Amino acid sequence: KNSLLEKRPEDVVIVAANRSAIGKGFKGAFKDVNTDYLLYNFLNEFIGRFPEPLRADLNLIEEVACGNVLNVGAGATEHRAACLASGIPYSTPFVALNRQCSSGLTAVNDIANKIKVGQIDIGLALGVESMTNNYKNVNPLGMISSEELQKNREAKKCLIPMGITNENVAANFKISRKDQDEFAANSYQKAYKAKNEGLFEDEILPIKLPDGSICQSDEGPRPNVTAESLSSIRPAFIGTTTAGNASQVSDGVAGVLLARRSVANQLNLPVLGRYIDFQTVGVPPEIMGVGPAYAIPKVLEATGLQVQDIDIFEINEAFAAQALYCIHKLGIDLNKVNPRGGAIALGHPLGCTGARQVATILRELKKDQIGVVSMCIGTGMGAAAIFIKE
Amino acid sequence: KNSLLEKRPEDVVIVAANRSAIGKGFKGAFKDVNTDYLLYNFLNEFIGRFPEPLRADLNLIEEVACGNVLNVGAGATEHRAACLASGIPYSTPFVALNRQCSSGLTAVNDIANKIKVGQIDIGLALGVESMTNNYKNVNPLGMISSEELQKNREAKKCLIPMGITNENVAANFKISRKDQDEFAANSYQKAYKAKNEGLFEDEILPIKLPDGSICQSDEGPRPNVTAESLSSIRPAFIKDRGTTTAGNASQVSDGVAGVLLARRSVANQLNLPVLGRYIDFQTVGVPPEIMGVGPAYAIPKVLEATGLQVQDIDIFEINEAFAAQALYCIHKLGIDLNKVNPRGGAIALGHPLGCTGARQVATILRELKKDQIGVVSMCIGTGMGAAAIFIKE
Repeated sequence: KNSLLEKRPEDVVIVAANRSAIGKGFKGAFKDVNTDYLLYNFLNEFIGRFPEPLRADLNLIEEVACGNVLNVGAGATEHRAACLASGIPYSTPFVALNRQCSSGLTAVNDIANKIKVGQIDIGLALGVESMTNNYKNVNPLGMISSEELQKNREAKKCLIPMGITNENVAANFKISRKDQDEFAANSYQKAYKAKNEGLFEDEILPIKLPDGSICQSDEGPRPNVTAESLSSIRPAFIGTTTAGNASQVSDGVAGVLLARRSVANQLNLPVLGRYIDFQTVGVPPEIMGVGPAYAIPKVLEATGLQVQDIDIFEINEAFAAQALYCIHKLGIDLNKVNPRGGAIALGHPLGCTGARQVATILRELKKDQIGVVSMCIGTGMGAAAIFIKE
Repeated sequence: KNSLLEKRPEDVVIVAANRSAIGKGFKGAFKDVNTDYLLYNFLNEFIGRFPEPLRADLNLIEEVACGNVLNVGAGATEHRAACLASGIPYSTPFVALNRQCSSGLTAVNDIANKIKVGQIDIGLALGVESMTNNYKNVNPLGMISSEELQKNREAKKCLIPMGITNENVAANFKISRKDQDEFAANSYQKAYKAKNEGLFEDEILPIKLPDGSICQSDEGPRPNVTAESLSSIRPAFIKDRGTTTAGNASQVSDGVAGVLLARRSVANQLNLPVLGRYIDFQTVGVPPEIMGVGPAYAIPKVLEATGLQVQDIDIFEINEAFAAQALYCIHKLGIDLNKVNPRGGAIALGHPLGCTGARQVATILRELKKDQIGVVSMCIGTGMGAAAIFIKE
């Protein structure tokens, strides 16, 4: 702990971290634009809000890693194109990564390890998803081509709809609908509330739409949500899982600029916080929602921290059931989890979430406080990273 | 350099590294099978040959990073599903990466960095591509959606056909059709020899086809090719004035490749054999319009990072996207043709996109003798280059 708290020149620090507002998939803010447009417009704003010495030499950025789940090729061609257009020079390399729901956080881990091994000094981690425009790339009949794989016992599990996996968790550890709806309404309340106080204002960057409008306020949170109001809601997969209690389908983008500390100090770049560690573990795909239950304990153990050492937890709300289970299995103080609201209220744009949670967390922690970002991952995994506010 | 030759416990070593044969696209062995089926079959055999410790506890593998360029989502869902089918437990995580033509080597760098930072002790890097079955996913009109980005001066450079960026290189640096044809036949010459001498039988693992037959020999190196014979081919991208043709460019194909890496100390503790070690990897960006010059810049970057010099390299495996860019890099580097793609390049064996970077490691290993130093490098669509250094053990 105290040693974690010490600042070292080799630390991987966060210089800037921002997100666009999250538009509702299909009918929301970003429905008529794709990931290439989100990313370009987002970077234009992000780069503007970067520190002078950087805006003036984007060549100092040595790698761009961008998480994306639904585009062909995870969007590498169009995203590199968009970074090129925003002014990040051709000389800066680009890599697309897809680790499903955690892609945006996995991008932060990629740039952090590159800085740690000396491969680069400064790098950009991004996350972007347009579920509205790419939801369709996924063949409703599953993405496994082979007959035998399709009939293979293990392989087949990567075919269980995420919703059903959440039904397994609820059923399995007996998770009540009331429990789920209360969690959900609770989520809506804190989001709406934090949204109204402008708590997101620092983190959000506006994106003007082609047709001139401008999106800068999260679309999902509403005021007045309650457990019984959510109780009207029908089951969406089979069934305690309903639209009211699952993350909303959305569109968004987010980014985190990272550097070694001694380098940022040399360039005199402001440091908002630092990355401490990241770990991933696989879990049975049929109950993928329990990923954080195993990933959180892994990263705490690797860093020698305990739950009670964490001030804030940003555990993605893929669905109420899964979130509940993890909070509960680990013994986390409810009031510490997603205190400005979660994906149930805010929305879950697949590849963007991991980085988006990083932008969120930094405004929720005070100086010297420690936070964890974690999420379950389709196909059976969990990821968790720890950060310290500077 | 004698320093580099010194074996440290924290070194990232290569325990196993192999590839499937490379199928010609649309017409080849793998034509009716997808990346899921290839990776499954290939893992069934690569794992089959792992040391005793690992096969009995595949949980020792703490990460699988798989490079892929054309599948939706870079194939994460279906490749994780194939790893599962193969016996790698649900507990081992999986990540898909797309760094275009260098995806398979980028996957090596990813696993190496994780082991270097203590995040894992043993990881598997894969590279897989069924261009026959996913070529269809790329829209011929371009993958950039926004009209605004489509007319952007820098963004549109990501829509110039690879074959045309090659014409840009050939013309900008006056590299003759004859020269391109020179380099290419030779390349064809080497794979042939090497295919016949049995020199890939080592690295190659056989794939069982649904029909029951078994693919296990590389479909691309053509019998008795020769230069002037190539000279009869028509330009492929620019009518009657271009120099790139189907004879001097990589062949479209399908293939899968894997490299199991571990920290030296853990390999020693579990008694895993070491084929050689990874020393470093660097990537750089170059103008997308002439993306083929990538190795020319990335090679110098990794040599420098490791304190080596071109002269210190015994074998260079520089991907042959096209003869013109390949000739340019080798020459801009002053490298001796004799040390390049000794058993033949991509012009002859195929460039199954996502698989190549890993494929090349399986190849370069069998080509270096104990203690020799190798470099793996490639130009990358959308303007980049990557290069890594390996040491045979």
